[PDB]
Amino acid sequence: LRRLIRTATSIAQDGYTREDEIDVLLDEAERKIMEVSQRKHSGAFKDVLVQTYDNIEMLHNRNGDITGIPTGFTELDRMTSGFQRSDLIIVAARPSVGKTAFALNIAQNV
Amino acid sequence: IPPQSIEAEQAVLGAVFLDPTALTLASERLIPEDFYRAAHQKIFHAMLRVADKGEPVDLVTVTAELAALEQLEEVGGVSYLSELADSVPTAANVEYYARIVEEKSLLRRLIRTATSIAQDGYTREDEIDVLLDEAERKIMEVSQRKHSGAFKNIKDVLVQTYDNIEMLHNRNGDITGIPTGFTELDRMTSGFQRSDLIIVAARPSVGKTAFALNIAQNVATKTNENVAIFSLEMSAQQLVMRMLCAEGNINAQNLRTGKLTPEDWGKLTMAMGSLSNAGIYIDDTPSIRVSDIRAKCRRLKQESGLGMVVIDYLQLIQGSGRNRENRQQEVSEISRSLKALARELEVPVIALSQLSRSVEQRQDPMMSDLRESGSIEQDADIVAFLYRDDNKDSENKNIIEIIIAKQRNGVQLAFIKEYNKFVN
Amino acid sequence: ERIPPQSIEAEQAVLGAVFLDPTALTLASERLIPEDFYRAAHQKIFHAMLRVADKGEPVDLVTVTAELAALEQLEEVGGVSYLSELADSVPTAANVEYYARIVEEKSLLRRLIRTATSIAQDGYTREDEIDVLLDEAERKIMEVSQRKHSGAFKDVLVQTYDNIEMLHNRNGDITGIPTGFTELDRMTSGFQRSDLIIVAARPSVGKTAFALNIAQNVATKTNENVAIFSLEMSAQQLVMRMLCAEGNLTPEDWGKLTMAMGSLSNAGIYIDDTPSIRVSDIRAKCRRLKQESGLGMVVIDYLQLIQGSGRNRENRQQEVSEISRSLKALARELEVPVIALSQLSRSVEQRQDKRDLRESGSIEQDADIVAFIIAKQRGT
Amino acid sequence: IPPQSIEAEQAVLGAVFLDPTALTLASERLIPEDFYRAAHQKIFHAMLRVADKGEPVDLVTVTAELAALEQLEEVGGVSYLSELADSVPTAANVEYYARIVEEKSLLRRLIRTATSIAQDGYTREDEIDVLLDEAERKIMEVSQRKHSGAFKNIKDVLVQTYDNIEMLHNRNGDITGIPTGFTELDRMTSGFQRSDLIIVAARPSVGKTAFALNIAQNVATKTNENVAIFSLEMSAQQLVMRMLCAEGNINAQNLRTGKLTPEDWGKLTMAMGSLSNAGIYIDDTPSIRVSDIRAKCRRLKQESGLGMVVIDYLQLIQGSGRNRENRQQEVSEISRSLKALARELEVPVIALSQLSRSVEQRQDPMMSDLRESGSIEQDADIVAFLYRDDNKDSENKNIIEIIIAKQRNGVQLAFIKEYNKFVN
Amino acid sequence: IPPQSIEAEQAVLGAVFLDPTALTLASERLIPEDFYRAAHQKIFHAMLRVADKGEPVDLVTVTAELAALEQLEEVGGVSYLSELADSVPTAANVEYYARIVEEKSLLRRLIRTATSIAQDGYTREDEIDVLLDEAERKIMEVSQRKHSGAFKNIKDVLVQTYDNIEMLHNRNGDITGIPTGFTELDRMTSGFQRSDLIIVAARPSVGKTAFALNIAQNVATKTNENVAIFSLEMSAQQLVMRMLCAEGNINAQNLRTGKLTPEDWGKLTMAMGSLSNAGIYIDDTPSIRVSDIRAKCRRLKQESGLGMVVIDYLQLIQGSGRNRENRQQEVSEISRSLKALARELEVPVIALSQLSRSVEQRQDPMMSDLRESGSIEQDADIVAFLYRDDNKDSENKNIIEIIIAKQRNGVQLAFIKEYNKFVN
DNA sequence: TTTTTTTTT
DNA sequence: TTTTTTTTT
Repeated sequence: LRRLIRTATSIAQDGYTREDEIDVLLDEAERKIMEVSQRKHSGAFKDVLVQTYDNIEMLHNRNGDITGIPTGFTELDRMTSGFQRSDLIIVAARPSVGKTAFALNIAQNV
Repeated sequence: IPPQSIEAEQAVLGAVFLDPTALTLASERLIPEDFYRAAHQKIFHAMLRVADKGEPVDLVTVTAELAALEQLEEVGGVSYLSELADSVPTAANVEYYARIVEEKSLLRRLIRTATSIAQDGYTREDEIDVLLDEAERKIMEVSQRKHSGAFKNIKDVLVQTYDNIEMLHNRNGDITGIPTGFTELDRMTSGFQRSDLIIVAARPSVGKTAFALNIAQNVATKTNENVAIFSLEMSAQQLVMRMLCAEGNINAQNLRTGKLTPEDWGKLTMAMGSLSNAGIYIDDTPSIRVSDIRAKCRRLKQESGLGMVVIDYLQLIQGSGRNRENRQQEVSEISRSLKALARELEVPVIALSQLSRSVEQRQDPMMSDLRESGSIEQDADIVAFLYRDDNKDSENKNIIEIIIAKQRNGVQLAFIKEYNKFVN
Repeated sequence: ERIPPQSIEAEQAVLGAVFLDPTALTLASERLIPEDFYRAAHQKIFHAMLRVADKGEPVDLVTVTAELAALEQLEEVGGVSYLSELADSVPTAANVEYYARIVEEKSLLRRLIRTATSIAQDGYTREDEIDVLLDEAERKIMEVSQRKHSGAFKDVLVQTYDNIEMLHNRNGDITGIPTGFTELDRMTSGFQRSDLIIVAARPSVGKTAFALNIAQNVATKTNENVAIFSLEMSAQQLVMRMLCAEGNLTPEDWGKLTMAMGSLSNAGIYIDDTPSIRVSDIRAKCRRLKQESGLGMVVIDYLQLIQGSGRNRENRQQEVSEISRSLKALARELEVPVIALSQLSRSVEQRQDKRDLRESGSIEQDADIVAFIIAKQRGT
Repeated sequence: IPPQSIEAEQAVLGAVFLDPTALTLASERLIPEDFYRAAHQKIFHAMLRVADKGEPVDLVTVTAELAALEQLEEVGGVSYLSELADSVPTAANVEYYARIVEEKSLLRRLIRTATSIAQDGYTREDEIDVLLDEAERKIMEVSQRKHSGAFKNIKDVLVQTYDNIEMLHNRNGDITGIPTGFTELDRMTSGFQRSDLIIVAARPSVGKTAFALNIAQNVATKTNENVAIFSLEMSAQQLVMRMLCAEGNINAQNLRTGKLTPEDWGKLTMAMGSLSNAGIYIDDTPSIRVSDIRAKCRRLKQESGLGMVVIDYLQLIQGSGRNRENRQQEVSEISRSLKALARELEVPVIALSQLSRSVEQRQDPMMSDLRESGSIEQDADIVAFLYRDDNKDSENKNIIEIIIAKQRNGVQLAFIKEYNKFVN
Repeated sequence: IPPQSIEAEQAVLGAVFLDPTALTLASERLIPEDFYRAAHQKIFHAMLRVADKGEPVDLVTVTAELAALEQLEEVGGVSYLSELADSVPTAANVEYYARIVEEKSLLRRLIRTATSIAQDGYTREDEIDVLLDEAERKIMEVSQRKHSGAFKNIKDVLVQTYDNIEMLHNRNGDITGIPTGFTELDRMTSGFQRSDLIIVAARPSVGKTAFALNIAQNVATKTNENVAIFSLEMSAQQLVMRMLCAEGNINAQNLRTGKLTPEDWGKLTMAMGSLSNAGIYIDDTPSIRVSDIRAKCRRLKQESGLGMVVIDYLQLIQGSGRNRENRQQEVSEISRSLKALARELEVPVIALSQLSRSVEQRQDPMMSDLRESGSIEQDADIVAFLYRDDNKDSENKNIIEIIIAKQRNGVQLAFIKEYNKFVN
């Protein structure tokens, strides 16, 4: 609570003292409050074997149920059955293989 | 005192009475509650209100809206609206004014929202998880306010893209600017037009020095405009040796060597003839200031007749501004005066943004490359890049490609290593 | 309100100007830097001015009044009232270049008097750095004055025609300095006066051999007097080397040796062998010499050793340059040819072991004749 | 108060009354207007005036010149000239005094000329180009004042050069110093003479340690003078192992190994015999101070009989002076006491300036090399350098060359790797 | 005021009345004259005196000794001895107290002896060599006072060494702790006993992750205790993929690939079966604090049933303590709570101290290796190291060796690369 | 240093 | 800064 009020007050006295860093401040103002609160996991909704069973099914039948995002390339369409929602995807590579080619690709067929 | 800017604020309203287009832009960035002075609140409120009703934006109508509300004697009468119309520097920048208004408005919130957190920090000392949660929510809320969301939809890009390709093919015409003896570019350029800050960029191997010279050059032979060449790196006669080899088709090596024939003496004796009647004005000063480039360009126009200005790579120009590693800014200050200079002498200030360090080291072009060099891209009405790669079979040459990456309202040349020239 | 040089009124104009037409700024900015302005309010305002510039925002009564108030100096820069004042002040904006020009002048004069006064207060405060001070006292006044070209006397095609003749006939008219080697005698027709010569090479090819060479054939066969400054050896090793090459122990040596000595004895050469040297003494002595005996040449044995600047913060480029330039300068002052010797090593060894004109910053600084091998002249 | 130095100034005049040669030198550096005190002005003026007229420089004559002018009671009478004659430390340094006078005189001008610039800075505010120009001229004028111009004409060098070669060939004679069993050098040295700070320098490979030892050594066997050896790097017996191998012609390797024969035992048993009657005085102390080198050299002379002093490389001597990287100066302080020591014990302090770092790293000698080491060259009455290069055919040896680069009033040795010795 | 520590001092005496064993230790470090308060002097004097006479150490006896001397009413009577008995924190640390007493005692001397030097510095100003000598002697004398000399004689080491080897061979028995399905270790461990801070360490190649898992694993299958796994580096299911391959004998590659057969589907479908009834509790949180490891271990024991805790390499645990490069200490603070945790949940906190940087870089184990990691060795009741080296002939495996370097009251496994498991 | 970092081809 | 180095997955 003390350090909570301390940070909040930082922004305060700040807002006035930096009338020319609006983009900045806002971004670090978020930063500051965030840095006082984090510890463990959260989410939105109120055993791993299961998850590893649900996983195996997906590996077996090569099926699915209620969803859809066609990579436009069955290769990938097969190894995902759709680029799931809320997922962070990454494609790394060295220059000239078409990192951007690919990027446009997907979004293109999508 | 809360962030605020009457001076900016009142400048906004006034912008609207100076031209309705103002309001459109304004409404994009702010909302009545963003202005600090109450008066300005109602007056904006009023304004956008009437603009909605179809009623065009102007003094009278709002006076109306305002009166209608029982708000005139409140916001200081038309007398102030009069003032308002006076308070702006120039509508054309109405955006900025508004922005500035927006900011001072936003910071208010970063502060108010924060201050409220502290008060609650002390009060509800009976459920802190909750406290922290909303302290996160609230803050984020402050950031998502700047009326952002300027996504350039694909439909708008395509039309633009297809309109760019149609002009591409419709570009069959008669030059109306300084003719560039290079039909390909010429067909694109439509003539190096006057008042245009012309920038052409590339990598080492001096491939650029040759191309500018050859322009200014073919420009001095055919057009009757006078040309100026600022080769800081290259000297007076050093330069002329390069065009003499070019106009006469001499193997300059044969020449530097002095290994000249009797027919070569001719070509040699011949190239000169060409320029004798030419109009080429050089300056190889070590490194000059933009302040001087101006005095000499300007003075010539008034003396003989200015037409072109080819400065051999801008990077090497000395910036009067403040020193010790702010080149991003340094260039920003000078490259910006050049654009200001393409304007005064009503001529094309062709410049060659070239390089050594970063381009050569990238062994194994486009906009992001010169953008590193900073805001030259904005001032430039035309940006062009030179791209060439490096058979054992003779009939020795090398096809260079011209990739112009920009042009306000808008190629290929074979190169010659023996005479350092350029051919169509 | 106080009194040294200052044209407050002009300054007010320039500021005012920008306000009246943004363009004013960008023109002023071609001639003035915040520091230029006499006092604080202005100083910073022009700054704000200059500041909103860079951002990419259009400079005008708002962005300045905003930026200024943004960098909290507004109420004491004069506040909005004084601001608007300078503003309503200027009536137009196309003379500004004038007032600006004056402002600058004031700037010069002030900084002129400021530097002069530096030396002053200095003379008293450093009674034990006489050599030093003098050298940096020059430095200081020089640093306040330079901009564009000058000379002594009150089209390039021509110069390129005069050049071609020299390349053609291989002739000449009224002048003379025999390299003693037609090869060179042919590629110059004489080591022209006021020219800075350079001969770069790697260790053991005879950079010094050559040096003595020229000066040798120059003082022996010509009435010209050559002075040589050697920094890595004694007046003996040199002269020994000289009559050593002039003579080409047994009796044939005694006779050939005496012949050389008599011939070089009558020769007029002048040497100096001091540890490290300052370009300024070189000229110091050479000016007097040229007035006492008169002479037409000067050979330097590798300048990298001419630590003569003073502060010592520079690479192989700055102190080497200040010298190079000071050299040329020297040559022009004396109206004679200055030939120096320099060294390369790592580059050439790099290539020659495994199996150039860039590796010599001095020549890049300011010489109009470099030689390996020639590479600059105002072929092989 | 303007730079000035009465104390120095009056020291100058006095130098002249202490010896006319003084005036000559003086006139080289100053001019009457250089002195600060008016009195000294006239008195110098007077002096050089009479020296011109042929009249030798002295008290009486000037008193005359002075009186003649109506200037005596002015410059304080002879009484002061008396004083004057008293005011100097020692004429022999009259140069310095004068210099110091010159400087204080020159700075005056750097200040006066400058001050005048500032006054004009404010006055003529009506043509500044001109102002700047003369501000450049003026200043430069200040520098070109130190009566420089000491060009050693080629005629003077040659005569010197030929006189050096004649003494070279006339050097056939009888030693008058400590005989060095090395006929070549000996013919040059004419005998390591007493009161001489003797320095011999070179590169690594310890090629030096052997040569000094072998000297002190051949010096201890034949001459009857006593010798001292300061091998800081090398230990007591370590050193003796090196000369024992040398005087007996033993393959020390054969010895360190203990791989000695019955005839070898002899040579071995023999070398010792030689030195038994010899007079060698070592000291291998880790690193001593010049203060100690003195107490032990000096004490021996008074006890037994001092003659030579071979200190194994000076660099490794500890300097009592001030620390942390001023070796240029450090050596300057100690190397200078050694020269002071060649004087007290009336003996030759032979030292070996050697090296490791800079000499070895310069893989692929002369004065500039040790000059880096600093002012040893000035104190040394004799400096010598050892130079040796590095056929598969036997009769195994290597000819080393001795290049003596200096000597107040003034070779080749074959080397032996098997016994680490030296032969004529 | 002289260094002293009544608070410590009186804590010492009291330690003795709280248990005679105290005196023994005490006499090891101090001597009556070491205590500062006179009272404590006599009281200690008295004490050790009676302990000598055979008379056991206790309140009465000393009261006696003391009275006998005519010293009671002096040192404040038994009343204070009463107090004395009260003044200690806990005898078990009596050493420290004494030490602290010793120090404050020693510094006294560094100061007294020094101060006396200064007084003499001024007095005998008539023979300084002598002065310096004893100034050296004296000081050294101060250092040689700490009753040092704790040489572990070879006889004591050997007996220990032979007693260690006898228990080695007598270790044929019935487990009384958590059975580890690894007969070799098991024969050594005698069962991973509860309340034991268990540490196993090694180099990269993840060779460790497999071994802990396989333990916790074989522990979850057979024993009926519940197991916890803290693989910070490895994720929830990532871990389970590793044991599923292990319990079913599946070529996980075959599996990650999805290249599974119908019999493989079995093994696959089979491994799971095993764990279904198993009791494995993971947590792959990025990096947690010791404060959390506690809340979750502790909470489970109370909920279901805690038995083991395998945290996948401690180094990666976040230390709440003070930051920026004091890991030596950081680990010292957390590794120490783990030992405190092996105690609370009456279970074995097996940890794997592993590495990347220093171990891998040492290409070309024992205690000194983890000691660099600092004081884990002290807290650990058991430390074990894994050592494996890296024929082309099949029947493909690799024998790993287990080198347990420590155990309060106290192997070899073949490894399987195809399933990442371990076999007896 | 009583709301503030006044040079060096 | 009237015996003293209060943040930054």
